[PDB]
Amino acid sequence: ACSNNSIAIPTNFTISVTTEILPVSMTKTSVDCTMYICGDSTECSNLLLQYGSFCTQLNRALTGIAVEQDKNTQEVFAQVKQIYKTPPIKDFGGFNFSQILPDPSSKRSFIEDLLFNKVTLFIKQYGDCLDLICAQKFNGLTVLPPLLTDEMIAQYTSALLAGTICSGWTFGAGPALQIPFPMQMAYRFNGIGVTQNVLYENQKLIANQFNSAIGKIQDSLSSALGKLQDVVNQNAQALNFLVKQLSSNCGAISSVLNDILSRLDKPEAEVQIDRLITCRLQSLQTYVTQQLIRAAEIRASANLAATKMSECVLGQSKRVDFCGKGYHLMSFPQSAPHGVVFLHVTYVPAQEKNFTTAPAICHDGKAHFPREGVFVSNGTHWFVTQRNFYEPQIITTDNTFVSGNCDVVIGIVNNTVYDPLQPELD
Amino acid sequence: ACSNNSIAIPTNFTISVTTEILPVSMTKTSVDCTMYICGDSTECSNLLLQYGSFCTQLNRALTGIAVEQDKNTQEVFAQVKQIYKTPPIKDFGGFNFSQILPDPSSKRSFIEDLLFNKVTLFIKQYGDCLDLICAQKFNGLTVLPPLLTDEMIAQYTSALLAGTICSGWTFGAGPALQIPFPMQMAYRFNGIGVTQNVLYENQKLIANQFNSAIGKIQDSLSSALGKLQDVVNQNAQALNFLVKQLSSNCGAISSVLNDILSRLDKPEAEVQIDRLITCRLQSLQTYVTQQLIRAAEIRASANLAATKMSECVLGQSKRVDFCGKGYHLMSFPQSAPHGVVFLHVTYVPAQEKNFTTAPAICHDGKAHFPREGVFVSNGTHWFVTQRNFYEPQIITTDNTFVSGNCDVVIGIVNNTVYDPLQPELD
Amino acid sequence: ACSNNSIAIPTNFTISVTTEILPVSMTKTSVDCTMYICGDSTECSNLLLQYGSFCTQLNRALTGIAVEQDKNTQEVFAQVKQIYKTPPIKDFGGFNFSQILPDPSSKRSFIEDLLFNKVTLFIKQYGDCLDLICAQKFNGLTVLPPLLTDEMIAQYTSALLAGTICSGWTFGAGPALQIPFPMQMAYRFNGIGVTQNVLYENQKLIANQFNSAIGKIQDSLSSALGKLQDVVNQNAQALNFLVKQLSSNCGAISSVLNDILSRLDKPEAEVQIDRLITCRLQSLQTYVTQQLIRAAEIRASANLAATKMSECVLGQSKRVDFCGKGYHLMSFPQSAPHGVVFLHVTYVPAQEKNFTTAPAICHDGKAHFPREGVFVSNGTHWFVTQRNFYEPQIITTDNTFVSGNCDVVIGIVNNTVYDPLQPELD
Ligand SMILES: *[C@@H]1O[C@H](CO)[C@@H](O[C@@H]2O[C@H](CO)[C@@H](O)[C@H](O)[C@H]2NC(C)=O)[C@H](O)[C@H]1NC(C)=O
Ligand SMILES: *[C@@H]1O[C@H](CO)[C@@H](O[C@@H]2O[C@H](CO)[C@@H](O)[C@H](O)[C@H]2NC(C)=O)[C@H](O)[C@H]1NC(C)=O
Ligand SMILES: *[C@@H]1O[C@H](CO)[C@@H](O[C@@H]2O[C@H](CO)[C@@H](O)[C@H](O)[C@H]2NC(C)=O)[C@H](O)[C@H]1NC(C)=O
Ligand SMILES: *[C@@H]1O[C@H](CO)[C@@H](O[C@@H]2O[C@H](CO)[C@@H](O)[C@H](O)[C@H]2NC(C)=O)[C@H](O)[C@H]1NC(C)=O
Ligand SMILES: *[C@@H]1O[C@H](CO)[C@@H](O[C@@H]2O[C@H](CO)[C@@H](O)[C@H](O)[C@H]2NC(C)=O)[C@H](O)[C@H]1NC(C)=O
Ligand SMILES: *[C@@H]1O[C@H](CO)[C@@H](O[C@@H]2O[C@H](CO)[C@@H](O)[C@H](O)[C@H]2NC(C)=O)[C@H](O)[C@H]1NC(C)=O
Ligand SMILES: *[C@@H]1O[C@H](CO)[C@@H](O[C@@H]2O[C@H](CO)[C@@H](O)[C@H](O)[C@H]2NC(C)=O)[C@H](O)[C@H]1NC(C)=O
Ligand SMILES: *[C@@H]1O[C@H](CO)[C@@H](O[C@@H]2O[C@H](CO)[C@@H](O)[C@H](O)[C@H]2NC(C)=O)[C@H](O)[C@H]1NC(C)=O
Ligand SMILES: *[C@@H]1O[C@H](CO)[C@@H](O[C@@H]2O[C@H](CO)[C@@H](O)[C@H](O)[C@H]2NC(C)=O)[C@H](O)[C@H]1NC(C)=O
Ligand SMILES: *[C@@H]1O[C@H](CO)[C@@H](O)[C@H](O)[C@H]1NC(C)=O
Ligand SMILES: *[C@@H]1O[C@H](CO)[C@@H](O)[C@H](O)[C@H]1NC(C)=O
Ligand SMILES: *[C@@H]1O[C@H](CO)[C@@H](O)[C@H](O)[C@H]1NC(C)=O
Ligand SMILES: *[C@@H]1O[C@H](CO)[C@@H](O)[C@H](O)[C@H]1NC(C)=O
Ligand SMILES: *[C@@H]1O[C@H](CO)[C@@H](O)[C@H](O)[C@H]1NC(C)=O
Ligand SMILES: *[C@@H]1O[C@H](CO)[C@@H](O)[C@H](O)[C@H]1NC(C)=O
Ligand SMILES: *[C@@H]1O[C@H](CO)[C@@H](O)[C@H](O)[C@H]1NC(C)=O
Ligand SMILES: *[C@@H]1O[C@H](CO)[C@@H](O)[C@H](O)[C@H]1NC(C)=O
Ligand SMILES: *[C@@H]1O[C@H](CO)[C@@H](O)[C@H](O)[C@H]1NC(C)=O
Repeated sequence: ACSNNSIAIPTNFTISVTTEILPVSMTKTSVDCTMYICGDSTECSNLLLQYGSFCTQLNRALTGIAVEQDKNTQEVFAQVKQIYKTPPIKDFGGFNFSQILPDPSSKRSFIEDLLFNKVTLFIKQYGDCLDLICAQKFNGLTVLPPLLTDEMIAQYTSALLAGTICSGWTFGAGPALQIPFPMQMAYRFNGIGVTQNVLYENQKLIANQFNSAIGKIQDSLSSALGKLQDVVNQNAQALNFLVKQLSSNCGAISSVLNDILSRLDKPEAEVQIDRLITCRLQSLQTYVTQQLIRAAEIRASANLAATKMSECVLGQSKRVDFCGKGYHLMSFPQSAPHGVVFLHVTYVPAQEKNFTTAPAICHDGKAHFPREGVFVSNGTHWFVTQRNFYEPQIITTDNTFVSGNCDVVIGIVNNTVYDPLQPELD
Repeated sequence: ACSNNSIAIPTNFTISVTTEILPVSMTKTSVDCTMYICGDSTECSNLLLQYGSFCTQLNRALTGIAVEQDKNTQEVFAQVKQIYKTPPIKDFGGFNFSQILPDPSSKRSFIEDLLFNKVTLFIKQYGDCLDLICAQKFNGLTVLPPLLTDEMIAQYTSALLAGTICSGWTFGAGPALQIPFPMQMAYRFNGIGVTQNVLYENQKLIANQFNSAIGKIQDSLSSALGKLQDVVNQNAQALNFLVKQLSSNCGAISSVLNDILSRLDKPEAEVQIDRLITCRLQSLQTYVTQQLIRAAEIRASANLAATKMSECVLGQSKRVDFCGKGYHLMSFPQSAPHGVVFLHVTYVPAQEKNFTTAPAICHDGKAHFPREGVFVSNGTHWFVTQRNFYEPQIITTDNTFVSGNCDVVIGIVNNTVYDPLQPELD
Repeated sequence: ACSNNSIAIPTNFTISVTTEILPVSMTKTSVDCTMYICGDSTECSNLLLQYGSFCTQLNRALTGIAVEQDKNTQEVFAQVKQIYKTPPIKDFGGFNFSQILPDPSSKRSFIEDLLFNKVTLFIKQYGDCLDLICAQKFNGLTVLPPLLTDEMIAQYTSALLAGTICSGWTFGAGPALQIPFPMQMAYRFNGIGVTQNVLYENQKLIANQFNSAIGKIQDSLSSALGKLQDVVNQNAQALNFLVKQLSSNCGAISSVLNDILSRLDKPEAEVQIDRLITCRLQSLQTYVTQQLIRAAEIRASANLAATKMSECVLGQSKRVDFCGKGYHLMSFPQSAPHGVVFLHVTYVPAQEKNFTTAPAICHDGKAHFPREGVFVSNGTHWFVTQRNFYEPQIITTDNTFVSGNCDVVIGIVNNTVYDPLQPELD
């Protein structure tokens, strides 16, 4: 519902913390085309060669993906090359960050430990065999390690957190310039159209709301990571497909191959083998094609995650719903299995009241407009106040400016404007 | 052309409304792999099985697309879960929205009705047969319904429009805070560097320009939707491909299959059938691969559409050419066949004049800089004015600030600065 | 390191120019499916036909890519349809642009000439044969020209540069409004939270830092374009794959085809040919699939490049690290082989000092907060100054506002606030 002469203004607010989860990378894997199709079989390999460079081209396609996975990770996390550490003082004006910062007693935060025990991991079996020996045991299917291990990533997130708390966003665009945390917040409030005194006067309340919100995150995650689990599940499916297809005949007398090389005459075996090669090759092509498309989807997500790091963590965003719902104040990154988790801190208006309003005020024949905020009435008196928080002030010449006259504006009301000068000169 | 001592400033402006069309989704379809390849043929099915899980993997790929289509739609439209309705008063200060709001006498707006009669729709034939019976008649090719029907989508767009008009952007980031429409506009003007008095003084003109612009949209659309039609046409092609390939022999004696099962001996038929299976299977793979790539393109468009909803409709954008050409004021969404249409309202400078300018003014040995706007000369007198609209004001101590001295600045000119105090004390 | 009572403020700054390179398009190519598979062979063509419309569908897929390549180019470059030229005066207040502007004595800039001699170019051989004759010589593989030639692109970049220098960003959102360059910069400084006097007082230094930075770009590029070279290299690989596969037997007696048509009996040749057709067809499908995926990657890059043009060149960005590291002032586009190069001009804080700070000042029982900037102490006196550049000013009633009282704020310090009125009345 709405009207043409009344406005609603929040008289209170709350602080909310929301969680956004993005995938960044996937397990780096590859397939040895020849070993997969022709498992330690000289005759098969000789028959595979006549088909040209199919295996070379497919090996290249998969290699490109494996490399991309490291590129994605470093672009998201390794944005700041200087490593920063937090002080032992732990005095941020009542703001308790003990749940997001690394625990000295792996050096990860409490929240990160929760995340790393929610994602559930062929790959297990490969890890157990541990590399040529494994490659043979798993029919050409191998698993590659990342360049950046979990510990290295944790160090990057730690540096970002230490930076954000100590020097705000300045370290993300130049030298790290230390500032008291309570002050850092004041400017984040200004950035959302709220004056500084609101923070300083309500600092205790704000710190309490913030600390409570963080505790809620723990309960929310404990009782969420489907987006990251789904990536793992899809990859498990793709690998299971390749393994199962090795048991298919596709018109052959046997998927074994060795039962074709033996028993059958040379040329007879060759026909049956060429058949198996064709079927296994197209099975591999199907796998590769889907991996390329899926990889592209992840790349797009990694690019978004990198963007959010720059705009949500290393600065303050003015883009609606980009860094969480409500008005963006700040963000804190956390590491996660093959991904990144953002904790977005936002300002949300709470309890509003209805006031009578007017576009402009007529004083001495001239129309006065507010420099900022709106004109409102409590039923007997008119006040000027900021839009995002009810804080009524006397309407004075230092709160308004003059333009045109009282005969032009439609929604013009008669009132007085206080002049903070003459009354103390007379 | 340009110079080093002169500036051009707009003395008038116009309001423009532009239309941007994005695809969000495509018809949800799927293919029953076995039915397509082996149409009610026991012998064929038995020969298909030996090829492994190809059909399972392909069915999964297509299913994933069909699901994604609903995900895309709800992300774009279902951003606000609270449904809002407009009042019967229809008083928005002279702004006529009767062409964008739903018509009580399907509950769609006039403009939406135009859009829904411009897109032209295998699919027609399927709709006519209406589900197993149809699946058999169409050789395994089926069509699935959306979770959100056109009526439900219209309700979401209606809620967004009611919200935008009544509470501006506040409902997109918290509680809906009612405000007079004319005032809402004032703040949208501030957001583009234009003062409030410009709107209130020219409210009648602005409303007329706006209303005229909307009427032009009707003529533009009536006399546009190629982006949405192209998506339909591409999908029609892909389905036609699958159907036509069922008439190909690919070396077989016949594409009929039944003419192979009969006449030929058991093993003879089996060879001819295995051939048909291979050709039909690779034809299906070709279709699926292209559908996956095309689907990715749509997803990317849906993500952009969702972003625009949040940044153009539920707020005011500061990104150049993101929400139309010119300075962004506001946007209004409209529904469309498998897509979304945005009407972008922008401010455009009209008629500029040339003025002589100067970086700073020297008064009593000190250099005065403008707090905002520029210093300009009309040939005899110097004035200070805002950049996006010519509105010359007297240069006073309340319009400028002092820094350094007259011997530092290169483009320094001699003039007087009026002090709005002493003249009324003496 | 950080503390709860001290702040660091830059006392100097530098100007940096960084280079960002994006791909926009790739060489437009296509393959004549029939000619590739059946090179001037009637018998082969007749055997190809029985396989249905595979070639038609593949030809369409490749055609779609070739068309997209022109769409990508025009979206990035042809954003402004009006062509602008620079004056012969070349007076921009000490800013030397002679290295980015076109050289009258191809009409390209010095920097562009460097870029166009760094990218290294099957395609060479095709250019040498120069169209049916070539298509036959190269087995159905052809090369298509762009709609926009290098000269036309250079004209678009020239217009953008002339526009940016003469009318700033206004031409990107309406009529081109001339402004002195030195003034244009002043507003770009305001956009990053720095006052105007900083530019005008240090204009000479700033121009020198800028001019030096540009010279560094020449040395950087001369001593970089791997992103663009990689695109070329990948395409060369894809084409080499197709050519090499024409020498594969895939079980055939010969890849020659003519040695199959001859020697062998009609039905014997037909079997061997059907085999070759199947292998060549799947080789072509592999090529096409990878081209579609790669093309999508380029499209995404072109979309980003187009976005940067609008937000970095035709305006000033507030997005962190979107238009280079540091605080964005402006950008200048340069053309490049199948891509675009952006020179990003950014402001970077240099040498900071430590000061003692305080949230608010207590005067006569009331708490005074800064209208802008921070309160700092040099050890004996308190001052108020802007955050991004140390410039200490006397704390006065015109620099602060009053809210609440001295008993509410925690970090409250006792000091005096100067009233710029009474002292000259008494
Ligand atoms: C910051 O928050 C943590 C977590 O709630 C607080 O740690 C708890 O402190 C209580 C009181 O001593 C103990 O009983 C709990 O066992 C502690 N929990 C954990 C996980 O250690 C910490 O005291 C808070 N610090 C401040 C300054 O508020
Ligand atoms: C603004 O809302 C907050 C709640 O977020 C109010 O603070 C609560 O006040 C009640 C008493 O009415 C206490 O029991 C709660 O413990 C307080 N919560 C917190 C986090 O301190 C606050 O009083 C409200 N202020 C106004 C002006 O309404
Ligand atoms: C509107 O606000 C004014 C100012 O606060 C209210 O007037 C004051 O009311 C208090 C009692 O709560 C008196 O002690 C003050 O002396 C009054 N000041 C003046 C100038 O009259 C006024 O009552 C409020 N109106 C409504 C409807 O709440
Ligand atoms: C808002 O715009 C609509 C559409 O132009 C106006 O409706 C027309 O009003 C005239 C005058 O009565 C009729 O002759 C037309 O037939 C109406 N057109 C339609 C489609 O209904 C409407 O009157 C305008 N309302 C206001 C307040 O301006
Ligand atoms: C600004 O431009 C508008 C046009 O958009 C002018 O308004 C028109 O004025 C003519 C008379 O010269 C009328 O016949 C038209 O009907 C008016 N159009 C509208 C929509 O009202 C306006 O006068 C110009 N103002 C200035 C100062 O130049
Ligand atoms: C520049 O603007 C000034 C102020 O409007 C013009 O001076 C006024 O001109 C009007 C006639 O149109 C006189 O009635 C006023 O008394 C003049 N005021 C003053 C202070 O002289 C001035 O003529 C304009 N200059 C040009 C070239 O247009
Ligand atoms: C702008 O920069 C160019 C490039 O450095 C300057 O051109 C050089 O000028 C010197 C001095 O006359 C010559 O010795 C060099 O050979 C010139 N280099 C080139 C490439 O032409 C130009 O003089 C500068 N102009 C201004 C106003 O600073
Ligand atoms: C700010 O930094 C600049 C360097 O970017 C200083 O300018 C240099 O000053 C030295 C003398 O100390 C000269 O030899 C250099 O040639 C100057 N460089 C340039 C480009 O002019 C500047 O003096 C510093 N200003 C302050 C206040 O520290
Ligand atoms: C803090 O700044 C003040 C103001 O500049 C310094 O006081 C001045 O010092 C100069 C000598 O450099 C004297 O000539 C002025 O007369 C002093 N002014 C006043 C009001 O005392 C002060 O010394 C600086 N403090 C520190 C630690 O540098
Ligand atoms: C404001 O007025 C609207 C419309 O009557 C009403 O629905 C809403 O509850 C009112 N809010 C308050 C705080 O009175
Ligand atoms: C507000 O709307 C009412 C009709 O409900 C009308 O009578 C009144 O004049 C309008 N007020 C203004 C300032 O337009
Ligand atoms: C405002 O006061 C003037 C007299 O100075 C009077 O003529 C006018 O009608 C009044 N307007 C209103 C809304 O009371
Ligand atoms: C402003 O000056 C330029 C350059 O001479 C000229 O092209 C333009 O038409 C002039 N505009 C006006 C309104 O005089
Ligand atoms: C403007 O350019 C002219 C040359 O055309 C020059 O003589 C004049 O001094 C310049 N003015 C300023 C303020 O630089
Ligand atoms: C400005 O006035 C001063 C005298 O106060 C004079 O010395 C100076 O040359 C004048 N500057 C100009 C541009 O007229
Ligand atoms: C500021 O203080 C920090 C912490 O002691 C120190 O590391 C830094 O070097 C100091 N900077 C200056 C300019 O004194
Ligand atoms: C700053 O921190 C110190 C502890 O290191 C503390 O004693 C002091 O009171 C704090 N100052 C303020 C304003 O909080
Ligand atoms: C500020 O001055 C008041 C007296 O007006 C005194 O009571 C208070 O303690 C002083 N505060 C500080 C920090 O010196």
